[PDB]
Amino acid sequence: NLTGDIVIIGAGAAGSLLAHYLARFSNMKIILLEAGHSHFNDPVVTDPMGFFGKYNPPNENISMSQNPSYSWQGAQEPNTGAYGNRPIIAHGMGFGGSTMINRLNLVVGGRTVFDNDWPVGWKYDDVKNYFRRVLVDINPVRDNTKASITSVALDALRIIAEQQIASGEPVDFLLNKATGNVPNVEKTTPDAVPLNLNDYEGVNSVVAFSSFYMGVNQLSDGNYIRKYAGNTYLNRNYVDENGRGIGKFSGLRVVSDAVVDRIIFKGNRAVGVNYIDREGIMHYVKVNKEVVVTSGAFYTPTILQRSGIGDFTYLSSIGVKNLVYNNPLVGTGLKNHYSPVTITRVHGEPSEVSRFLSNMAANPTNMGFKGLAELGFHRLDPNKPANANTVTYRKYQLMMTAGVGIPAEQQYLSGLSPSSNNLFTLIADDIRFAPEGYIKIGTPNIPRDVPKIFFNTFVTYTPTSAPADQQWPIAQKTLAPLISALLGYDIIYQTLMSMNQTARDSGFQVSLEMVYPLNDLIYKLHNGLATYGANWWHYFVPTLVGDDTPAGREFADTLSKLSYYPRVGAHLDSHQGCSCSIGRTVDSNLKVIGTQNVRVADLSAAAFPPGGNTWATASMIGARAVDLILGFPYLRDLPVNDVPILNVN
Amino acid sequence: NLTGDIVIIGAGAAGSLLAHYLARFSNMKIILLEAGHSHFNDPVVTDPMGFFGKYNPPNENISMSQNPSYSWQGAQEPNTGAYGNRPIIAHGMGFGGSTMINRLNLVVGGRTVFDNDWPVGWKYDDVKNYFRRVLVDINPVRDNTKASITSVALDALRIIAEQQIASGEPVDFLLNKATGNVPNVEKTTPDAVPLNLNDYEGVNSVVAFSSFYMGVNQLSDGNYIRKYAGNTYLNRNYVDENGRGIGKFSGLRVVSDAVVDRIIFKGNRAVGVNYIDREGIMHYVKVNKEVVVTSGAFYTPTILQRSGIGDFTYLSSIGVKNLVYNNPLVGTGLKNHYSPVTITRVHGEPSEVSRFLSNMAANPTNMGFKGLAELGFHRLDPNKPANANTVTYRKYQLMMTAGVGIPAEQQYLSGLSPSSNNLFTLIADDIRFAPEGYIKIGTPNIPRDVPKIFFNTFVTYTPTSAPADQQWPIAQKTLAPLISALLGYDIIYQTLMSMNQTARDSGFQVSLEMVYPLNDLIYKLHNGLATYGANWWHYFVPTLVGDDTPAGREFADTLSKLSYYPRVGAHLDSHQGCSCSIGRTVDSNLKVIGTQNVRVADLSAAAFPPGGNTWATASMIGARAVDLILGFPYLRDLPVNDVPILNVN
Ligand SMILES: Cc1cc2nc3c(=O)[nH]c(=O)nc-3n(C[C@H](O)[C@H](O)[C@H](O)COP(=O)(O)OP(=O)(O)OC[C@H]3O[C@@H](n4cnc5c(N)ncnc54)[C@H](O)[C@@H]3O)c2cc1C
Ligand SMILES: Cc1cc2nc3c(=O)[nH]c(=O)nc-3n(C[C@H](O)[C@H](O)[C@H](O)COP(=O)(O)OP(=O)(O)OC[C@H]3O[C@@H](n4cnc5c(N)ncnc54)[C@H](O)[C@@H]3O)c2cc1C
Repeated sequence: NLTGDIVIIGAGAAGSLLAHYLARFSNMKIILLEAGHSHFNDPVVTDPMGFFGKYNPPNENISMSQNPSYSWQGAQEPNTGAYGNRPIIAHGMGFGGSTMINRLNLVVGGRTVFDNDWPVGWKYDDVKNYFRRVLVDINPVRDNTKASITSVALDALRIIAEQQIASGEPVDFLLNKATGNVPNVEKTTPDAVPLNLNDYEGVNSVVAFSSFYMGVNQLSDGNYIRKYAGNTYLNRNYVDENGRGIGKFSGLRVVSDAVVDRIIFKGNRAVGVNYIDREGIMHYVKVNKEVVVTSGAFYTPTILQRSGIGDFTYLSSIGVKNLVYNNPLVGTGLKNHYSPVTITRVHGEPSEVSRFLSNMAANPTNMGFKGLAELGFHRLDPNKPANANTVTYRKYQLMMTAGVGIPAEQQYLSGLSPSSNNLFTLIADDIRFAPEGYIKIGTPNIPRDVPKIFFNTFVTYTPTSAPADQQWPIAQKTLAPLISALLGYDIIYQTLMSMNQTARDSGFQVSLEMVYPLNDLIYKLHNGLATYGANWWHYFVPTLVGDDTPAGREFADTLSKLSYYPRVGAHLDSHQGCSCSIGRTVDSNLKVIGTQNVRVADLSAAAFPPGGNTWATASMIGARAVDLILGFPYLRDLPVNDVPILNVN
Repeated sequence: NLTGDIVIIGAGAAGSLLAHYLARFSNMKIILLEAGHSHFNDPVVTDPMGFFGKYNPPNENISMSQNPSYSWQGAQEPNTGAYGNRPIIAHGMGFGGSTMINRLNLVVGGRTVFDNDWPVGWKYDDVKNYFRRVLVDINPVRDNTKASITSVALDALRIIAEQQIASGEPVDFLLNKATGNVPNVEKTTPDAVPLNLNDYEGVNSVVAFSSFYMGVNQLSDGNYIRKYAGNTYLNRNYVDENGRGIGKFSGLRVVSDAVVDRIIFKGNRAVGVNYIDREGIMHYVKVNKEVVVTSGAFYTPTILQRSGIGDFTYLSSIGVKNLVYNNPLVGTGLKNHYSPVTITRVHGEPSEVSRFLSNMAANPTNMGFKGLAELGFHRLDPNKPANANTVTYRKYQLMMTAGVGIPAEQQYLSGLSPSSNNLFTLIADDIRFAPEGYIKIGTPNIPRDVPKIFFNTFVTYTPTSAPADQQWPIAQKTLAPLISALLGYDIIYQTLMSMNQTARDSGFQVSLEMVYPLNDLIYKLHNGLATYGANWWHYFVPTLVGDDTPAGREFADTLSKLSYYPRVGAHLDSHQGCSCSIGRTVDSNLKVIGTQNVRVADLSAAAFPPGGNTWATASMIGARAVDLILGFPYLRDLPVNDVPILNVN
């Protein structure tokens, strides 16, 4: 059988990177266990456009994140904040985990969230060199096609940014503390310099730009290949077809189609690991030094819980025999991001409209994204952190795509066809998403697609009999996600209306109408914000206001009608994390509290969600785990011209 | 490790009965492997009101079919016929399988379906004695509470059956051949005799009645207990706390929390089974004679496929190492039933509406069902079997319950609140549901909650360039589920229109109006049927009808709008079966075609779905399996006064 010093469970964004550099920088035997196998020869994965269904059979037309051959199908419990819906969120199953199946938008997350929401030792300056390593190993690219709509939008954001600065207000969504009075929006002059949202020093917290950075590389023939954690760190230059490491990496052994069951303990020391191989026969792996769990946000706590680490009372109740350490926090504090969708219609001469919307087609260097920004809090969000006026937090990720991004049922109901040549999509993604959830295993036997995953989003506040003033502080906290989602709509509404101006100024005979959610409803909202000011959101709870005006019943009704849209007209991001966070399940050194030699090194260990997509943070965490395990800053101090060399096969 | 003569996988509706009676009638070593455990001491299962959430924690308020601790979570692939939805369909996990978590409505299925849709040897007279055994072992009870609305609905149906008989027409939904000219509707006079839909000879194919039959028994203290496969056949009188048989049953061995991975073969002969226990350790069980799979419609074909039985090219493509027999049909032909919901509002004085709607509350003896019938084809359904006029087929199971049975998102859009005191639910369940789907494993390693389950329902027909005449027979077959669902609405509409009469005749000063779907639409539908006749469903494809009149575009429009309602205003049943049906994956003696000694004895073997709920048919199959294996009609001939004895613990 196999015996190792370090056993790593899960070859995701964290596991791949962790295994790679541990083998390089030590002479220990590194054993990496993965539930799936490599997909280096699969065009659905290695062609970036595979994400959009280029290679889908027309009879089984499903994305990788809908496909059990490519992923874990994590079906959550009924969402009490979304009509009982049960969304299915995926973890990639294969070399590289979810980076094997994601949309490849690589985003650091910015300085502020690490300086403020992570503990000492995990502040932005403690992690920035590792983020730099994660980026240069991928070496991501920018959009190869400039679209007129991008510049018109950027020019629209600039005008708004100037108004917000000129007004002198303390907090608003285009303000950026590190750039002062100069609107931090990329210019549209002919040879303008790009603004980099991943800038090394974290200056660009709030920033508007023309391009994200995509995880693809160009091959000699001009085609693009997916550049993910899988083929960057486990390609054939480093790991052969039998899974044995090569050369300086020969201590590494990578087991494919190996589904891990439990960590076996002696006292509070892990000494072995279970897994079922591709034939369905169970094997034992002996452990000499450490076990590192990197199985993703949904499934890392399930491994710990199946292993005897969690709420003893609960774990006993479903039949876990061998209990190890009692910590009720295992699996709690699950966070995510959330993207409510908006649709816009372009009016005007068909030829002028076709011109205005040109160059937006998805290709590998943009994956569909034509902008736009990382934005801050709306001035009227009552739930800002205390120091939001002295440091600039990230709140919204503003993305613009072509086409109609609402689900098919919403397309039917709204009358908005994906084949109209005059519609496009704006999304204000909440990346400081208030809701919190938890994960519990339902059975002790085997790893399952579906543990109990509780995650309630846009819940309602039920009024009590107490005086109103005693209720508002509780309601403000409960309604926190509805409030942020609706204000994101107002941000897009503002943007669209300046675009009406900057589009004419750029010579386009067009005008724009927000059509999803209803233009009529959004207008009323915008007006409501100006009429009722800081406390507009009280009308989510109409009975406690006692405004018996025709105008008051009407705004309360508008908020009611609008509360529908973030519930069904949205796409839950697949950015789940924090379910075993630092200070709750593991300590500052990623060691699982209560054990001698178990660590967690994936996104489940994260103290707080990064301000943006989550791939970069995941690989960053595994990267720091490399130096923590070796006891020297090998990875932090590695020069930036030293990268893994890509082998496509 | 263990050794047995017959190894049974899954203690479901079939597994429990098969294990019980095999132990009794033979001296063989019978080993029953079950993934879950007994819930004899869990009030959520053994108290029938637990199904409705009596013991649910208020913060995790979820039914058993939503709970991984009680069930497998079968999330299906996106439904191309329902806006991409992914409903999650459960199999119970524990002693009694799905009978442990279901709504307990015990229905045989009627004679016609077995006489016409099952193979030689499985005709009604071949199976009726086994059905009789299944019923007397449970001994279901009828509703303990007569409600006025039931009698009002029945008297309305009587009037409708009489019009249908009088008209001399060959096929309609209240006609029943075996009872001729006497309307087969239970009488509502004071001391009327009940109609039994499960009558032994199968006379009542189409029949209206006041009560279904529930799987509960009354205890001496007046409380009701759930009477399911688990505690009927595997309670402490028969199997001790260690899973070992008692007395005459000592050959039986029941292993709990045993998740089976594969069946091991030597040649085309099974010699073993592997399983994972609750500690996460794999065991091997030796097989001397036979292996019987009774793991449910979703998971029976997955065990075979993981074992090397199925489409070889595909099983290779996902990494199954050991192939055994090539049968591309394994897992194909999956069927289900489907229940679109209708909501009715009662108008009148609040006190008189309240009286009309009294006594409809769910209690253990009715589980909410207050009627009503098994109905036949609507006369304007073009997809009847050839002999639909010489034998009476079951097509709709018409059920009436209290409250508002549409999903929460639909309650909001329609304004139909579950707390309005004046709404009730009528359901015409398509129990000859046209759609056919299939199951394939996504990975070779382990049993999973979520294999690929493709099941597309209310798909659209896309017109080709061919002449209309060549397309209609295709369009007729494609649109079959939409056609039947809509006609189900009309059946309810007709009933409601007569109930307006019969409510006055019974002294209720109320009026009834169908409000979900919109009354206007159903009205327009009813007129459309009389106007365009047999070829009304052509207007699903308006461009092929070339009717550009206002009356024509309007009817085409009415149908487009109604197609929305069965897709989202409904509940997919958990009556899945036929995925390893007789004549395709197994032969008439339940043996897996291609093996020496493997059988399938659960609902996945079913040739065609029973005309009604599926528990009974499932146990019926397990029952013949007892006789088929032992080679004698032991069970067919056992006297009906010899029943299993109930032990509550
Ligand atoms: C559809 C989709 C779109 C996304 N879009 C983007 C994007 O555009 N940009 C971005 O920055 N991020 C995106 N992500 C998120 C990003 O990819 C993840 O956050 C990142 O992979 C998380 O890193 P991780 O190591 O913690 O998790 P994972 O990458 O998911 O690592 C999990 C690995 O562990 C394995 N594993 C799990 N359980 C077991 C077990 N019991 N035994 C053995 N192995 C196991 C899994 O097979 C998997 O390989 C998206 C993800 C998805 C699924
Ligand atoms: C929510 C719900 C409501 C329903 N309501 C009704 C109703 O009102 N009336 C009605 O007649 N029917 C209803 N049923 C459906 C009916 O109960 C099923 O069709 C019937 O029980 C089928 O039984 P079965 O033998 O085919 O398999 P099942 O009853 O489903 O049992 C299969 C068993 O095999 C086990 N198993 C699966 N895989 C493995 C493995 N790898 N290793 C070990 N064990 C395994 C499962 O745990 C399960 O215990 C309902 C079902 C559900 C879930």
